Amino acid sequence: KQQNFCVVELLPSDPEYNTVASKFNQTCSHFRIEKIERIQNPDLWNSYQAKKKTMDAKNGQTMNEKQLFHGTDAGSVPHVNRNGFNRSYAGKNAVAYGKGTYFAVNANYSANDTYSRPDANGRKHVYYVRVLTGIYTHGNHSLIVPPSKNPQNPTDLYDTVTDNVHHPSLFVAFYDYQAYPEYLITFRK
Ligand SMILES: Cc1ccc2c(=O)[nH]c(CSc3ncccn3)nc2c1C
Repeated sequence: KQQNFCVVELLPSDPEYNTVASKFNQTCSHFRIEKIERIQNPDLWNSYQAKKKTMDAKNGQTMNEKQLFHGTDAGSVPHVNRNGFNRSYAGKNAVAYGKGTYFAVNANYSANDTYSRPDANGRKHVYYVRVLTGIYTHGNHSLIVPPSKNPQNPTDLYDTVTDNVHHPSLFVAFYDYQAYPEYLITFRK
C-alpha cells in the first residue's frame, strides 16, 4: 500500500481548530499559530485503527490512546505525512528511555528549537499525534523494544515506556502504526 496523502487547512472558525489551539496554548500561549492542517492518509489511518482494535481487545478498562506533541524540522514533514514515525524516521532517538520515537505530554517540550528547528522563513513545526500508549512502564537507554511485563512470559510486553509512570511527561513508541500524525501546527516566535 502506497500510503498516499492529502493536506487540508483548518479554518479558525472550525471547532477542531479551537480544540487543537487550546491544547497547544496551555504551555505555548507566548508563540503565534500561523496555521493548523489535518493530515489525511487512508492507508496509515487503517493500519493505526487495526493496531488500536488489537490493543482494546486485551487491555481491559485502559484508555489506550493519548493525544501528544512531536516537534520536527520542515524537511521531515513530507516523510511523516506519508510513513508516520517508522524505522526510517530521522527523529528516532536513542536517548535516556530507549531507541524509538519520543512524544511529549506538553507542547513546550516539543517547541524547543532542537526538536522544532525554525526553517528559512522562521516557521516551526509541531504535530498533535494520536498515540497508542496502552500499558506502560519506566524506560531505560538499552531498549529497542518495550520490556516484558512478566519474567515467566517474555512474549507479552508493555505497549510503550515513559520517564515517570505516575506523573508522565514523555512517551517512547517502538513500532510502526503505533502513532497517527493527525494535525500539523505551523507557528513562530
Ligand atoms: C525527549 C524528546 C521530546 C520531544 C521530542 C520531539 O518532539 N522531537 C524529537 C526529534 S524530532 C527530529 N529529530 C531529528 C530530526 C528531525 N526531527 N525528539 C524529542 C525528544 C528526544
